[PDB]
Amino acid sequence: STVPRLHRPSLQHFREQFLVPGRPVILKGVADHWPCMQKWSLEYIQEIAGCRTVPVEVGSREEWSQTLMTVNEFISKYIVNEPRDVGYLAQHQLFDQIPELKQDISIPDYCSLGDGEEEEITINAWFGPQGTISPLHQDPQQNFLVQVMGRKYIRLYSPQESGALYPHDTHLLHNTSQVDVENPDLEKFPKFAKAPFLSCILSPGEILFIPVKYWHYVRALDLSFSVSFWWS
Ligand SMILES: COc1ccc(CNc2cnc(C(=O)O)cc2C(=O)O)cc1
Ligand SMILES: [Mn+2]
Repeated sequence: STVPRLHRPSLQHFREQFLVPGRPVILKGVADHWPCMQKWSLEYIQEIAGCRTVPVEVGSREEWSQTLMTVNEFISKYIVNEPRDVGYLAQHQLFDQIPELKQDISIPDYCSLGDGEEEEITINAWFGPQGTISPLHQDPQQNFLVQVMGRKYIRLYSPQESGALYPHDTHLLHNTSQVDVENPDLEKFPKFAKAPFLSCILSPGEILFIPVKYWHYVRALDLSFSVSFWWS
């Protein structure tokens, strides 16, 4: 079934029906008027950030590596010029690096329902072409994933389903599923087929609440820019 969409729910409604129980929801009417929604084109990003160095993941989390290049180089090589490989400006605190871009976003008011300090909220950029794919994984904090450019297909599995997701057994990867969500090996991972899940296509202006430790899988359907807020 699908992730519910709610227009600007009250803090109490979000707290009681989603945050405390740990249920995903898409928040509408919250980020849809942030300046990033109209301002962030490739041209604007090049103007404000083009000369800055960013980490770039090449390949798939299959070979995989991490390199460094300017935002201009990343756009030229992995977005516009028939890219030879998938490259992803992933999980980077771009707004600490470039404060002028921080003016174009806000911290969702709902974060103030957490027990942590606003100063400790981690804001990550996720800027990449169509076709970037995460592994199915879980994170140790709450998350508001804000979609700015393009759309993402997202699949969500409750932590109650962890047994059917076959986490890696190394300590380093125990938060990551061994399963390819969209083409699972059911001969090796048979419990995966009957694990229930939620899914959605997250579109610009929408915020997906990913509860702490909820398993999530993310595939970009277009040229995409998302901003995640990791909070507690
Ligand atoms: C090289 O390819 C990848 C591909 C995907 C990834 C990780 N994917 C995500 C994880 N987490 C969040 C989140 O907000 O917690 C968002 C995304 C996302 O892609 O939007 C890393 C490298
Ligand atoms: Mn994540």
